[PDB]
Amino acid sequence: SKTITIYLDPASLPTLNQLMHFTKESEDKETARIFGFSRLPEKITEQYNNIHFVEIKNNRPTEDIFTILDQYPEKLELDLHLNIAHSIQLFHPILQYRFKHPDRISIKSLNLYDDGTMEYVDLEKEENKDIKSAIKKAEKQLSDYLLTGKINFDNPTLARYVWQSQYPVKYHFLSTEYFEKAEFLQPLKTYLAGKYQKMDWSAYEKLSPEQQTFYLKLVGFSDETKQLFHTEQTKFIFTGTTTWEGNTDIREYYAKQQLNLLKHFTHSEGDLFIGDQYKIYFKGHPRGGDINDYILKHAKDITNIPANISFEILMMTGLLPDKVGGVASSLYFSLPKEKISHIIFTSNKKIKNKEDALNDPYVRVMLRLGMIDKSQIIFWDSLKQL
Repeated sequence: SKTITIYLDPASLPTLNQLMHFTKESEDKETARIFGFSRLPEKITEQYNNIHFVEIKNNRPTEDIFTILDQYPEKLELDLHLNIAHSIQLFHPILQYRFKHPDRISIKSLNLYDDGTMEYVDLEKEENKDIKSAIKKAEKQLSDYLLTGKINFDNPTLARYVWQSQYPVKYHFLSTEYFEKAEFLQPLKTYLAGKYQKMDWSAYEKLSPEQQTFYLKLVGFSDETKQLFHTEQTKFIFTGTTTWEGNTDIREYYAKQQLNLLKHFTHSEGDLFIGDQYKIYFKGHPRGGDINDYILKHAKDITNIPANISFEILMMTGLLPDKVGGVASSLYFSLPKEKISHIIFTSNKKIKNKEDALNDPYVRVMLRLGMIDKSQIIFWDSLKQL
């Protein structure tokens, strides 16, 4: 028996958690790892004698994974690490490989991690259905999947949660409170009991100094960059965006409005003044380009955070700021209640006003769980020019 640790994610949040798990396990240079990510440092990988990379394509590992495993001719135990929402597809080629060598390969255990809000939005869609029987149904259908390869599930979204019926499993959730307080999911909470933890932004503080550097290197968090967060000053971060349906294609208009929005937080005459307590940071959109240049250019005593550092990374390094606010985005679902200030919704095809904003799926759930109240949702129109 050789154990093979296999990490798979097409998004980014699983990937960060799986990398943390690698970091925890990093003393171990011998065990074999397969990294299937959509988004790793040579000074690190060269330390490991059995390390492989595989492309992800249509939320699965490509058949290259067969070639990689083909290299290990012993009996194998596979430790899998999966994106929860895409778990069934990510699992499939592994299952396909097991069928090819049924005596020699087994699945030792799963770790499953939230893509993001997607899971919650998807579960929110099942509020009317009978959860208790759908779980018994998925269990059956899942057993058929592991025997046959056939993917037929009456409730695909619930199917993602019944893996304990087949394997030792460990879930990592963005919001445990959702399962705990959503009434319709009673039978599921109970069924999952004991097998799930909240995504820890506390694991990075638990690491040794040597492992902390190791993790920072892994995720691309430069030392220079880390510096900007080295100050006992409390910190507020403004969440940028690109454009929206503001009645023009001129990118500098959008930039000028976000500069206006930002001032509503930073300037004392603004409606959302946060106070002189906080050091100001800008976390513009990755796709932002000249919008971001334009805002960085015109805003004063503001520290920029680059595209490579995302909110996810900040949280995994225990570097959440004391407040967050600005343009609305699904990242707000991840923030603790007490870190949120005010959220601004720009007009797009779904959302033309505040009533629509309060109807967005991830928003309903945050309101229902008291992560925010309605005073904190603001429609971009209501704010005046300064």
